[PDB]
Amino acid sequence: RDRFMDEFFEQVEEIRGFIDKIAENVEEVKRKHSAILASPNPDEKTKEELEELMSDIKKTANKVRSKLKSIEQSIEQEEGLNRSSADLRIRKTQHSTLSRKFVEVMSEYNATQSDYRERCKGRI
Repeated sequence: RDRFMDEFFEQVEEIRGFIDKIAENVEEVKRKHSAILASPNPDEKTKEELEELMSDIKKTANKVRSKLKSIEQSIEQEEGLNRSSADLRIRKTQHSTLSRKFVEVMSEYNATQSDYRERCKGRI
């Protein structure tokens, strides 16, 4: 039927949710960074929580990267047919859109980490 595509859109919403979870973790990382920097004697528990957040981000990102690569490989396999279709184009659009959102969140995270490392170094 249209099982392949209806299942594809469900996979799109899954990836979107993951990207949104990364975004949410990135904001919490920013909060922990501030708390650690504003504290006269930082709490080890807080540092541990920051570590788990970073770990969670890295893990969810690999899931996103992996699912997006899979979608792209599928698109290219289809293109090896030297032919196009409405579904192929729909999939190509969702892949570039999800990719854009993913790149934006990871870029924000990398900038947040670089900034924190700079402040920790410039410190004590």
